[PDB]
Amino acid sequence: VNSFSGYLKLTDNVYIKNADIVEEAKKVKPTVVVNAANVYLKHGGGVAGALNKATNNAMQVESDDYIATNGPLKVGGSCVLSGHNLAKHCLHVVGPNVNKGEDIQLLKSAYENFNQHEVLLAPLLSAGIFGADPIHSLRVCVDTVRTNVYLAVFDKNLYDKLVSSFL
Ligand SMILES: OC1(CNc2ncnc3[nH]ccc23)CCCCC1
Ligand SMILES: [Cl-]
Repeated sequence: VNSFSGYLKLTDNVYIKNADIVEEAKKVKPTVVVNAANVYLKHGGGVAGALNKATNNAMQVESDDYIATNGPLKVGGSCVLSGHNLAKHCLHVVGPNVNKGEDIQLLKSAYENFNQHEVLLAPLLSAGIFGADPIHSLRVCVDTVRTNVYLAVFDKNLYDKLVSSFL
């Protein structure tokens, strides 16, 4: 039993809700919140900009030190950093950016990072401002993630579409 409330069960291990991941994080304080990161950990907009704003820019300050030490992430890769006031940890995961010509096959690699964590609050990677179809992101999620994932979908219209077309 966990404290996620109001989620629609989609499969054995995937749950979904129309919500802002920032608000879900502030209410639940999960062990792991997933950020829809880019390779430079520049949290300007979308999920990343919203999460970083909620940390009063502490996420960005920590991220800049991470990059200065380690260099950029790989597309499909991830790193674990602090969750600040939103979660214990933030798993920064880089899905491919369709607008940059990046390989959508890397979306599966991106979701594989979730399997290193027993329970996560997460967005549909590569969707939103990253350019991919959220319906596709959801199918890759369900077919790749084996740990327990709670998805927060920001847009009500797309959520209803994601639910309606699922089975
Ligand atoms: O959910 C997405 C990605 N974008 C966000 N998701 C959750 N919470 C958020 N807070 C700010 C942005 C944001 C991907 C699926 C279709 C709708 C948009
Ligand atoms: Cl977005």
